[PDB]
Amino acid sequence: KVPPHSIEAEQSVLGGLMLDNERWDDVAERVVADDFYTRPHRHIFTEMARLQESGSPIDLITLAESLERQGQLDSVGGFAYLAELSKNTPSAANISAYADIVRERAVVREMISVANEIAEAGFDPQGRTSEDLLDLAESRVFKIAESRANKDEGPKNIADVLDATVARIEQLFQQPHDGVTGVNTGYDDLNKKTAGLQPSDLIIVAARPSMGKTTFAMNLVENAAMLQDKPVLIFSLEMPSEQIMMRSLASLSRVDQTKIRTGQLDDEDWARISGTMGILLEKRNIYIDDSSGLTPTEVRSRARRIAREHGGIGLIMIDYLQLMRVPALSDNRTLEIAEISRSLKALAKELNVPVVALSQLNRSLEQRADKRPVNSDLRESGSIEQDADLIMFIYRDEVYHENSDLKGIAEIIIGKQRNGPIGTVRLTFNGQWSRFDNYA
Amino acid sequence: KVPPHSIEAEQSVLGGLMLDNERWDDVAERVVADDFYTRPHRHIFTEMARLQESGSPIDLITLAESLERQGQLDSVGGFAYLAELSKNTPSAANISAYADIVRERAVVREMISVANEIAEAGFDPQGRTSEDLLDLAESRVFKIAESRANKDEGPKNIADVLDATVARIEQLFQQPHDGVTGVNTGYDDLNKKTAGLQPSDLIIVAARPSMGKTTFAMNLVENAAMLQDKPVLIFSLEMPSEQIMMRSLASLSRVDQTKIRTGQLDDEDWARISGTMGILLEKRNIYIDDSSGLTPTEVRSRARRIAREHGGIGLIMIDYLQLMRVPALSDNRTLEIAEISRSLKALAKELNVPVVALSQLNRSLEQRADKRPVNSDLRESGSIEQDADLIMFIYRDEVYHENSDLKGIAEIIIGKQRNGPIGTVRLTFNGQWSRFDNYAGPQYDDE
Amino acid sequence: KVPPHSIEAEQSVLGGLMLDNERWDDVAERVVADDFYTRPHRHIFTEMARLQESGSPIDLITLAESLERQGQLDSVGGFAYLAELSKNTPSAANISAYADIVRERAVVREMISVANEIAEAGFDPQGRTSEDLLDLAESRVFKIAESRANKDEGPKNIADVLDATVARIEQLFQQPHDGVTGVNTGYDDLNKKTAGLQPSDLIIVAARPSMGKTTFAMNLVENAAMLQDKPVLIFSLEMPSEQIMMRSLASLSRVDQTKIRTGQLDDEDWARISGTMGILLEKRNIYIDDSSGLTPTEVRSRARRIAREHGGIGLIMIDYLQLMRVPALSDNRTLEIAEISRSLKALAKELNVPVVALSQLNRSLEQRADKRPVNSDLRESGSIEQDADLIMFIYRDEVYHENSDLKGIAEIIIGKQRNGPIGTVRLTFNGQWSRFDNYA
Amino acid sequence: KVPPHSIEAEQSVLGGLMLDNERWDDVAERVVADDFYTRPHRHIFTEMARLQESGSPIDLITLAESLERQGQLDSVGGFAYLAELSKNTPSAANISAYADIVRERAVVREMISVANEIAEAGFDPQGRTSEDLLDLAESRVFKIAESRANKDEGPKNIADVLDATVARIEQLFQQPHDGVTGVNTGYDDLNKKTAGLQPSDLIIVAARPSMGKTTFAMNLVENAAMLQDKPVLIFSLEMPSEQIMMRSLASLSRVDQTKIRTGQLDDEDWARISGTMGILLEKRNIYIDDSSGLTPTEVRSRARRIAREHGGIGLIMIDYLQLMRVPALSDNRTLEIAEISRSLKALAKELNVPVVALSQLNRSLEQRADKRPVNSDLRESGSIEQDADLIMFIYRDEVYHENSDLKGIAEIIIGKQRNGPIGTVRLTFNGQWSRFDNYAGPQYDDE
DNA sequence: TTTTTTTTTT
Ligand SMILES: Nc1ncnc2c1ncn2[C@@H]1O[C@H](COP(=O)(O)OP(=O)(O)NP(=O)(O)O)[C@@H](O)[C@H]1O
Ligand SMILES: Nc1ncnc2c1ncn2[C@@H]1O[C@H](COP(=O)(O)OP(=O)(O)NP(=O)(O)O)[C@@H](O)[C@H]1O
Ligand SMILES: [Mg+2]
Ligand SMILES: [Mg+2]
Repeated sequence: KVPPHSIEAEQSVLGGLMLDNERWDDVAERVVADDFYTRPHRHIFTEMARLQESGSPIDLITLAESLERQGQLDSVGGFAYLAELSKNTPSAANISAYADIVRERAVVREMISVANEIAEAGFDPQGRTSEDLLDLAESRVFKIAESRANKDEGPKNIADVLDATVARIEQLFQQPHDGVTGVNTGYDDLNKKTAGLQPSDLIIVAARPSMGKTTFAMNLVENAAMLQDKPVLIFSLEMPSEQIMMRSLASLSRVDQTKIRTGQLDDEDWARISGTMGILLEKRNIYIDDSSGLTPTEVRSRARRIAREHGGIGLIMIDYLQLMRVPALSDNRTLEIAEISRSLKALAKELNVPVVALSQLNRSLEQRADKRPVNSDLRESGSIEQDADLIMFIYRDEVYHENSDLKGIAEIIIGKQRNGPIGTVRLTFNGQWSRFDNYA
Repeated sequence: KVPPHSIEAEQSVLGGLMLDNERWDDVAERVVADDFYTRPHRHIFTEMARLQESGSPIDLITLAESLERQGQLDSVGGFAYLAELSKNTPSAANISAYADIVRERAVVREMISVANEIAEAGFDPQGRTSEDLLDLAESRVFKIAESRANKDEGPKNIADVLDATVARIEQLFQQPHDGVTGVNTGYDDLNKKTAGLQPSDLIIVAARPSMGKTTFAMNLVENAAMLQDKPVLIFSLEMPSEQIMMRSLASLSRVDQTKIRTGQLDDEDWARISGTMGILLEKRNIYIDDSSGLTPTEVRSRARRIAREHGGIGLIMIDYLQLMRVPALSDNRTLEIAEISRSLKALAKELNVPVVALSQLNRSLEQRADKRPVNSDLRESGSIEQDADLIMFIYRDEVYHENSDLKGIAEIIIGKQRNGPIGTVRLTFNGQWSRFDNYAGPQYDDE
Repeated sequence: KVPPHSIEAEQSVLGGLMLDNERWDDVAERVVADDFYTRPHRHIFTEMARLQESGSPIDLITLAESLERQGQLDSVGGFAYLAELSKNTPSAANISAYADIVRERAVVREMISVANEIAEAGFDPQGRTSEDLLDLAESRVFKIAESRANKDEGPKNIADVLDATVARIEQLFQQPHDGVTGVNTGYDDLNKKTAGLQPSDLIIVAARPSMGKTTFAMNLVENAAMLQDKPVLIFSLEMPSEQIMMRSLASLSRVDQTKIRTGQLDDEDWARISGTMGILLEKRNIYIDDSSGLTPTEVRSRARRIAREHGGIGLIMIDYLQLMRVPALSDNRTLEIAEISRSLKALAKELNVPVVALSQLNRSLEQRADKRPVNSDLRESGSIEQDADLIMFIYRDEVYHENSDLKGIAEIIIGKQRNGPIGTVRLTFNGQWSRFDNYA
Repeated sequence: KVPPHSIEAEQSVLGGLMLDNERWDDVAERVVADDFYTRPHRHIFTEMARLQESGSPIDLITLAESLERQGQLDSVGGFAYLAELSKNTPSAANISAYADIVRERAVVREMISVANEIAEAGFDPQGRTSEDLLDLAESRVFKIAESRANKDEGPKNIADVLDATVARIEQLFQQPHDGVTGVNTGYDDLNKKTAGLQPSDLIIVAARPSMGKTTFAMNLVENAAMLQDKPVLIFSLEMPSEQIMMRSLASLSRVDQTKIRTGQLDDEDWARISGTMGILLEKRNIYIDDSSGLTPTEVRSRARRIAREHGGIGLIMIDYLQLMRVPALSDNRTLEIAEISRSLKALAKELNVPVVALSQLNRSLEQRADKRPVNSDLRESGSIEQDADLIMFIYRDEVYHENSDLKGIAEIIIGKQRNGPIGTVRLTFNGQWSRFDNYAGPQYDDE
């Protein structure tokens, strides 16, 4: 089959570049040398780009001279071909439209070539599984989507930013929320400082092991799921889904987790758990993935799948950042952490969803006399601090000091809040129920 | 070209369904009639599904009669073809694998057809823009992804987790395990907090040298072996198997370890040891691999081999983690510890067996005024605290303080317990027999 | 000529694997894919290994499907060939013997190929010397012998452990060895505790070179040689043959080493040296072969070479164990010393020789406040604290402390001892003649 | 194929034996009749051996008569063939090399025949197991190695090493004659441990920049030149010969080098320098080559040239090895350093002269709290430690620490000494004259 | 070789 191309549009673009050099910027922004169908056209555009990068004006004589210097004058068709191309183009008024048509043709041919590669891989598995071929096809499709999504980037005037800002301000003012700007946390004090879980925010609640960090994250997930209808997504890499469900049942029904774990439960608590399960089946918005060692690309694919199937995602829960595995940057832990944080922040900005990702800390907290967590106390910190916008720290003096009077009191200390002042929220922790409640 | 198909696997599936009707459910869950390459095979599977939904058993005569009544007997090839299909298939033991093969072939053919459609759309835009074709291709790829490893495998859901949780809770309530849901530790106090050795748990018993850490681990192994029939696996990397067995005989027969080490044993203790050996040969559930510096891959291979041979593994014993060596991450000890911990937790989740991994402590324990071991006092903890769920620390103030009143009292402090609160279980240690027993003295409070 | 192969045995093995999957472990232990003569059989066994490692049962249909997915179904002969192979094999009862025959054929073909390579090297020297050709031939034959190895590990049954333990108990109790059990060490305290130089043992003394450790090993060699005529071997990496000989003469003759080195002409020392060398000639088992810069695999090869020469090794003296520095592990010496110790223990079990090494510690022995050889004084601790079966540490406080607390009671502290009580073994040392005596 | 042989070398050997009978001993020691490829050559060598053992001189006529009496004259080719063999050989000066070539050819032919036998045994096991064939191959290769056992050998056995022991005792009886066994260093303490500069020794004196390494090397050169008459050779690659001469004049005349460099010198020090120059012109045993970037081949050629012209070389000075450049191994510095060290060691063994080869250090020394240099601290270490025998390191704590009490005290620490115990030689450094002298202060007992 | 920045531990 003949590949879809428009050689006449390429000739018009090249002739307009020969005539006009001010509209060269539009052509350079729109298309590249690879977008031209014929290889001589690619060479011509490459020579034009090299001349314009040097600051030389784009004319027939200098272009032919440069092609002869590189020996490419004879390969492209000769100087007579260049003169014919210069003659053919009347004007460059619609050269942007011609470049758009050329880019359309190039994208279509790229899609056709990728489809041919997919068909070849299908006919020749070469020992690959179906999942590998599916992942390769999805990767190629996303590569084409990224290649087409390149015209969005561009420096815009302050007027457009002002119009978007005043439109958003009018939208916010016309929509009554009573302090609930983001997803409702279920805690009154948290809904005053943070004013809800804002979308496209990296929520970092890092704490020590056996501090109720997973428990508090689960409580936040439960409160959000009860206070919203948008489906949530849980990635419990470390904790099994069975333990997560047991903790959820203990927290929501206010029943001791020990009796649930042993299974020694009375029929009244059984009925309470049954009612909680009925409420959950009424919601059916929770999807817990217990797989561990997942790259952020897989997490992004799963999030896109759930958002496409279920109409967006209310919340994305991550077990903690120190359990995520990237084969590419597995050599250095800090580089891996930075890449994971960057990918998760890009995903959160992409789908406009608050992502609750926990983390661990460092031993220096125990080294300090005061065991209040700081930014440097975070395990492999820095890029975590930079990429995230809402970082909190769980503090429990009851754990450190047996004589502490803060027993039951958990201090969620906001390590970082870009929009708004940071603080410390006191809550009531029930170890038996594993329930975090508003402290009176 | 020729579409990728496996007619032989389809014939094997059809013959196995004609022979075996109990494995129909796996075939129905895995594949449908559309997964069959040939249209007669689609007809055959459709008729099989129709007969099975009616409750009719799947045999040759009833299927032939049903195809004759619908007139599809000649469409599928005839009764002789069906008889040939029934004859060719030897057994239906691997019919699940054949169904997986058919599903793979159908998925690849679907992918090829979708690629052909996308190429046709590319060559013929039909007025659609690039964005329209891209969205169509994305929709087709998403449909294929929804037709392969979709929620039928259950990657992430709520209702399935609820059903599994309520089934487990009902099973635990009906089971008269009486507190000990996991593998029995042989210690009543330990069976109250930890509720026995739960499967897929990384058990960390950390102690200073000469604290009877390996002694207590072997006591737990002996208690589990006497309280279960599932075979255990011991990796005595640090100590030789001779010393381990001598300590085991001293603990079980309650004979002085020094006398055994000198060999000067009377005939009464000799008869007690012989009876213990007879009990062990009755069990024969203990396999000790005293190879040192083992990679976790070798340990995983040995565990899979033993589980295949002896029908699972009850317990996995590891003799202190810093002896285990990973040549890939031998450059940095913390990376080695993290890799070992991750691989051991993956193995514990894989085979559903409680892994008892011992560990050492830090020198900061001597530096602090209170010598009770904490999580940070672990010898290069790192991911040890994160991956494990049953971290414990042996405390012997008798060793630290000569004037301590806790002589024989060894305090096992639970550093981390994910499910349940933490505490301190005191036990009676007998250094002569090297025996840890339940403390029957005054019940001190876990402060 | 036709290479020696048994295709029928290969067909029987493949058909038995198709019939029986339980005996797959025996075939995997016995042979590999390379042992199959024909390349299609190699591909078939490779596909079988890939299927069984995935957990899939090995049958005809799945194997054919996997070969078709990899495209190797047409290469091996087609599905009909596989069906014929499955049909031909009656049973898998004797598949172990068939696999042994296949392994024998593969080893014989390997030997034939190696002989052809040696003949080619002989015909075309390519500038190599005859010594190079001989070393290459020895290396090739050693590689064949190493490839002719078998299973070395495995979780032992409880019955075997019980038998070994009761044998050890009977050895400790019944046997009236009265101190010495193996080769006599010479030191009375070492005679009691270490029970002599036990064959197939790893005795590593960790101290400073030319600081009493070298003469300690020399006295060990002398005492071993005075009570047996078994050929002992010298592998001193510290001092040459002449200097070691001078040290040995000074130690045995009780003559000041200043007179041994700097010639003080007298007939009393000459008569003592004459008597010493007469006793040495009476023993007639000291074969000098000291060198520098080797690996314990080379030491094992030389042990086999000496066993070919004479047969039986009484003692190997490894002076300056830190002179085998591998540049890859020269910085962190702990792992290198651990690997060397493990290979030396393997060599000791191989030829039944009490392998004794002289590990070098750090300068902190004279610098740290803890003058005794503790983990700070040990070379990055690690392999000096553990691994080695007999890690003796020479606390010679004479060198460490100017006003020594140990003069004639210098402590041979044993960190780990398989047979004998650990502790500080105080021994007398004569600095004048470089002679280590035995303190009561 | 054709077996590898050199008939021409055999003919040269036979002709040289026919001409020269004094070199028969070397031929008998090296080769036998079996090393001759042709059977007539074997017969000829057998007759030659029989005649020489009988005491008969080896000439053409007597050998022809001896072959005629045994009837082997016709078997070897006749008298004309023997006359041709006697005619063809010009001289027997290189008959030892010809015998070595013949022995090499015989060894290769024996190896080929053994390989043929082993391949024949491999193709036809004749009931032998794989272990039997392996042991047979090992025995055959060991027999080939045993054919040259007296040639390829290392340390000797008990009786031979005892004879070497008593011989060395008799030799070291003569050792207390001067104390210095090699070239006198001029330093009493250095002449105790090292016993002077031993010939065929690679002396690596490595230090930090501006540590007096070149200064101390020049002091050693001056001491050797004043204590010997054999000519020395200096390769001042780093510094020009002008600075070298200024340092030499400052050291020998004990005048400040700063005043010499500025030229502001009094007439008394001028007369001292003139007397020193008169002493040097009396000696005239110093030859400096200040060219930089020189290959070891050029250095070896110049050394052989000087040894031929001036009757050997007393000392070879190299101004630090990393300045030496090899165009072939310029891609990798470590390979270049190893090649340079190997070539210099080969040259030192060739001419039997101690070579003064300086070296630089690494920056890991300043990283360490104790700045005492070690063997691994050497710049591009490894092969340097292997090839050299007299490695020393200069330590000056006065440079590192301003409050150090070792001002003027420079410690030469021996890192490697194959023949002798290593130690720390303290010296007194005079920066003004740049003079290294024996440390006359209180001796420090090295802890 | 060089050169940065993170954890852990002694
Ligand atoms: N039945 C119970 N009674 C009392 N306390 C309990 C009970 N069950 C759980 N807990 C407590 O709940 C907390 C669980 O904390 P958790 O969030 O699991 O730690 P974590 O930080 O998430 N683990 P990790 O993220 O891997 O470091 C601990 O403080 C337990 O003591
Ligand atoms: N007139 C002087 N007065 C005092 N000190 C001096 C004088 N002249 C030289 N020095 C010292 O002498 C030393 C010169 O040593 P020198 O041997 O040239 O260094 P180097 O080892 O060759 N450098 P490098 O080759 O990079 O290792 C330095 O410590 C100078 O400070
Ligand atoms: Mg958690
Ligand atoms: Mg210099």
